[PDB]
Amino acid sequence: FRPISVFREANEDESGFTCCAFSARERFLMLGTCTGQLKLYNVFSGQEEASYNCHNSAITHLEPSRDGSLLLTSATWSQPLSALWGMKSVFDMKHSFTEDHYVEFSKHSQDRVIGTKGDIAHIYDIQTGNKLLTLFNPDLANNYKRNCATFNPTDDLVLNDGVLWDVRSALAIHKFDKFNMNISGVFHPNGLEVIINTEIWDLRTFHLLHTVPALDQCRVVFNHTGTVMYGAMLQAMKSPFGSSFRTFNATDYKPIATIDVKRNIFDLCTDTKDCYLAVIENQGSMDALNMDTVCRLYEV
Ligand SMILES: N=C1C[C@H](c2cccc(Oc3ccc(Cl)cc3)c2)CN1
Repeated sequence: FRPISVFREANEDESGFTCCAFSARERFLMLGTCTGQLKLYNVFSGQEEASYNCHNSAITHLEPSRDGSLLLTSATWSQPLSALWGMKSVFDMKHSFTEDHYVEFSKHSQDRVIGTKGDIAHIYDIQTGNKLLTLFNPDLANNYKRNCATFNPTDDLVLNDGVLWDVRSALAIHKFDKFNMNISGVFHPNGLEVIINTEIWDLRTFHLLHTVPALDQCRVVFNHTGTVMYGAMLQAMKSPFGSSFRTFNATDYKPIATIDVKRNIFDLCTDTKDCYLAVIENQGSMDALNMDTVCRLYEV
């Protein structure tokens, strides 16, 4: 993990990057800010190339589409709280998700959006913007404080609130027991395993495969080949993670490394060639008047 590049936000006393994802264009990183702006930066030069105001509150998440034509955003207290933006020719808003606090694309074919409102998942058609399904069973809920509904790699399962749903039947097939208060779970890209905080479960048998204590309270990201798993722990805007990330072998969940960057972490993401890890790091403490974040680029 060699440092390659570092930059702060242009024309800012105090630097406000909150989250990042690589653009479909090679050398260019998208970043959200605490004033609800989307910015496009040269990740090597640190030159700000473009700026749009998407929301009148801080960006909490973004995800570009694989084909570079679409972008999802989520903000903090703005209405609408999340939105879908078009990026071909002019930048403009296509649809808005009035109360969804988090949104993701479908993974296999990026024709659908899945949004989260508290305990409840919503699915949307991208063309029409219509709500196709609501996935919510109050007898099966876990009430995860940081619930984030997500499609599996083939788009036919959904994890919401520790419940596995079958998208075609709108049927709850399994509720995983609650073993923490905050983390709801992601799908392994291999389509066989789901990862919920420190537990790894099998999708065909529901047997526990692994305990990984160092994942506690971590947000999980995979590299694009699905051979490496990165973990950023949430904190005991304000700083969403503490100051270290762990890397694990994705097939056997053995630790490769614990990197301590000595700064609280806001976000991290991989490029599509698994060449680079981009990390948002706060130089200030939680008690500073203002945020002071930088984006560091590391070679992996
Ligand atoms: N109203 C408009 C829309 C248009 C415009 C202005 C600035 C920037 C831009 O592209 C961006 C911005 C942010 C990201 Cl992350 C990616 C691309 C488009 C010209 N005028």
